[PDB]
Amino acid sequence: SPRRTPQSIPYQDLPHLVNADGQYLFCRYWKPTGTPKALIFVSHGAGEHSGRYEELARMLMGLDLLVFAHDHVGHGQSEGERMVVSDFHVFVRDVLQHVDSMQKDYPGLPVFLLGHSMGGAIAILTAAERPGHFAGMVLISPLVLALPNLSLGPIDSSVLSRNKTEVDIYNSDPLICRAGLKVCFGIQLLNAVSRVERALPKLTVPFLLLQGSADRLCDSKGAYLLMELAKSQDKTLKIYEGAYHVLHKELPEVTNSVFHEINMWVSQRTA
Repeated sequence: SPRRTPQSIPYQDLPHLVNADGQYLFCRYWKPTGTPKALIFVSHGAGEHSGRYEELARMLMGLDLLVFAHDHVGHGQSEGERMVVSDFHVFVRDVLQHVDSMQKDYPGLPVFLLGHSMGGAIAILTAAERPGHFAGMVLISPLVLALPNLSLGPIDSSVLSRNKTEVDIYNSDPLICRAGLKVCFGIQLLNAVSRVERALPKLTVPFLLLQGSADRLCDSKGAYLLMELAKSQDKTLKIYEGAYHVLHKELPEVTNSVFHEINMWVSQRTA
């Protein structure tokens, strides 16, 4: 029988890649009409998927950038047991495989990484594995500071965003895993934090860091440590006072600023 997404859709009727462990990863592309100026990979957070980046990717596409993503293992429309990973590195290995495939088809173009929460940690660890390979890194509230089938317990969805509509969209998306954090996975996310800490003295990639003051998931303290401990010569921090975790899904005031800020930073670093 043909390989299906956890939502019974055959992978042959969809854009995909097969990872080093023989697992199918669902892919997304936002290719412009013109000739692309640069490539940008979108790395999503824990529980979410690439589809949540539609508006942000459609903006970046407008700047003549080729936007590409994939749902991480055990997430969205990709294979694997929900929110489980053999080792946190699997995520980094799969991002590099996708980046290398795209670079082959578009040689000489600069590559950027855009990551949120877990996807932020993945982005950091990707750049550290390949010093001087990426043009820049954009980080929206990254994961930087802190019997196996046991769960931690569902989080209160109101802590995600102050925008009541966006919380409602989140709570009704079937591709979003709203179940609590798995203990096994929790151990992996602590490895990610420990590995991000050890990589900081060698992190040289230019970065833009967007963080909310009232984030109850990724404490702002971590963003201040990241700005201090990273070796990057080109590092910018933007704090959104009173804003929660999902900054690209926050109040219109925060969201429009976020979009413009990513627009200006990426545009300045392209030609």
